[PDB]
Amino acid sequence: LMEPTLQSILSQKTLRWIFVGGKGGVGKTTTSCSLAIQLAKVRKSVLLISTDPAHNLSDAFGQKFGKEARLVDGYSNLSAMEIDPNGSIQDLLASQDLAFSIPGVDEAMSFAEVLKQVKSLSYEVIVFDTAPTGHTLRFLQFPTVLEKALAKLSQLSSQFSILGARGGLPGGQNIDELLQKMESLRETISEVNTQFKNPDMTTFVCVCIAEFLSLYETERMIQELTSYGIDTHAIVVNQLLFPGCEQCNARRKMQKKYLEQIEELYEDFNVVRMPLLVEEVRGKEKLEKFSEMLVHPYVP
Amino acid sequence: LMEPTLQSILSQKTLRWIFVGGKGGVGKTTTSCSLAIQLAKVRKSVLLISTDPAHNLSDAFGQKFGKEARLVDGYSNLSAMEIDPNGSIQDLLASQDLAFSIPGVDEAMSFAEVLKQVKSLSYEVIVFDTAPTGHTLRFLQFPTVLEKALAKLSQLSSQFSILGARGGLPGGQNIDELLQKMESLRETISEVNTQFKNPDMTTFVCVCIAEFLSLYETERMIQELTSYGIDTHAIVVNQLLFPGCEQCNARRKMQKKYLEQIEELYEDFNVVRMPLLVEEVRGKEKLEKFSEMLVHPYVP
Ligand SMILES: Nc1ncnc2c1ncn2[C@@H]1O[C@H](COP(=O)(O)OP(=O)(O)O)[C@@H](O)[C@H]1O
Ligand SMILES: Nc1ncnc2c1ncn2[C@@H]1O[C@H](COP(=O)(O)OP(=O)(O)O)[C@@H](O)[C@H]1O
Repeated sequence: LMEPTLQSILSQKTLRWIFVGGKGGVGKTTTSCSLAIQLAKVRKSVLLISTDPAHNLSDAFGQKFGKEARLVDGYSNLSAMEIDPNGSIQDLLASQDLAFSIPGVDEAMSFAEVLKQVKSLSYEVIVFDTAPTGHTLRFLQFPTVLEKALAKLSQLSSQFSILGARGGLPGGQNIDELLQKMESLRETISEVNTQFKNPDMTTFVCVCIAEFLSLYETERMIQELTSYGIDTHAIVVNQLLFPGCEQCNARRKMQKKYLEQIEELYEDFNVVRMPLLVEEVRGKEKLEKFSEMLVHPYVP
Repeated sequence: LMEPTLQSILSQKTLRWIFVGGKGGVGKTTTSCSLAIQLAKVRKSVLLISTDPAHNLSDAFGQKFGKEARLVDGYSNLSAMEIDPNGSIQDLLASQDLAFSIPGVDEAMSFAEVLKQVKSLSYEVIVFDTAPTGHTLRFLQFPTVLEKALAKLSQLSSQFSILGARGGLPGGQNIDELLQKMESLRETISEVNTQFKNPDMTTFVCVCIAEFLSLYETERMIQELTSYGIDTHAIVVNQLLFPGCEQCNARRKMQKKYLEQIEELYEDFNVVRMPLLVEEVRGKEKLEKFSEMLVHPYVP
């Protein structure tokens, strides 16, 4: 058996990267925070980075976060930052909606620079608030993007005096000097990428509603994940109804059906069940109470 | 303003093609049948054709339908058929998931033949039960597919004796004989296609749940429809909850949010509201009862 709990994850002290993803307002952001909070109780320090363009990480903790890692107010070991994509005009010029799917060299480089920073901070574990868009796993092309750049750059190093200062490239670029930045970012990117592909160090937590369109987008994201080689073994099924009002009962009979499907398809998964709450899960005190149900199965 | 009723549509006696689309088990099939049943009351005769691979058109009426138009059991002017796609091995050989998105010449031709049949029957109006897949509007490529064929076919017809029957093509294809079937299938496809692009003659009715993923997939499918120039001005919002049980009330508060969004975006639309019923809408009597609500807004 595999209990309906994220306990197996919280207990892993070798985990360094924990992704949280889910498409279409199923409560991905709420789960990212809840998982982070519950991790602060067990790990030395927890960094919460967000690739999400809505930056709901703020509206959630009701506190403004930037590209600088700040401390989540009610905590001492929990910190959060919001990463900016930083795609360039060049990035764009270099490229139905899969037309903007491949990252540019400038965007990939910027992310590598942020991972560099993050490593310096020496945060114990990192909860990765993924983007609930079409490009959830876009950052997984950064290794191949930088390698292709490092290659086209080295192939150019072979194209190289009396002329002195006037004898350099027009535009001022220093090839052997960029070949360093590029090699250094590529190495940083590759370290983290092979960490991602290590089940002992990196796992992916799916969030979903018990509707069709969500259950679908979920199996579709787990396929993509399994292809890239990123471990996933936990599904959080959010906004569930639990047992004098008839029509509300019918809506629950349907949940039971979708819920049986999930329990069948993902037998090998922890399937965590969260109840729809009556108020928004916004406060820190509310996020706490909500987070408890990630480790202690809810009961009426 | 625009009342929450499909009444405006049932009143258009110039309508010949009425599409029903909706992705993800939101009650598309049920709407297609309901809309036809309501149409049979006002129009001389109604044909219900289905591109939906699931052929839920049977499970809905509890009656087996084929590629031959049969009469729906409890009716006298309502008939249903289920179109088979008929993609060939060639078709496949000639080609993410947008890899099988362009139809083959053999599939396009087959559908043209069916449209040909259907025009012979002289049904007053047709309800078009679309496929709730990623290929909902796939048939709209048939004109361009057949035109490219008729072209490549005509070009070979300029590159073609004392050889007698030995002077034929190998394969036995008769070019001038095919240039006819192809011209005739193109002409049937074009007729029907320029009808689709006529608001007086063709409109598209969308079906959806009040969830995000569906409200999204809906604005997405309307965009594509508008691009192809196919008229759309009605949304059916299915499975809604209506006003001692607290947690169900919360689930309704969320619907209210989604429903307000819909009323705002689709101000120019008829936004029909359907309740979640306690039993499946399967029987003919149950479909009738459901279909009445497409023209008489539901109240507690
Ligand atoms: N189990 C739940 N019960 C009640 N409200 C919830 C629940 N999960 C999420 N919410 C609320 O619904 C919205 C979900 O937003 P969020 O958690 O950010 O999902 P996403 O980040 O995917 O949009 C937020 O207002 C959140 O407070
Ligand atoms: N408003 C409703 N109330 C209760 N049950 C419904 C309603 N709409 C659809 N259903 C049932 O839910 C399922 C919807 O299936 P269907 O109508 O075929 O949608 P789709 O064709 O998109 O799958 C069917 O069992 C149908 O009987």
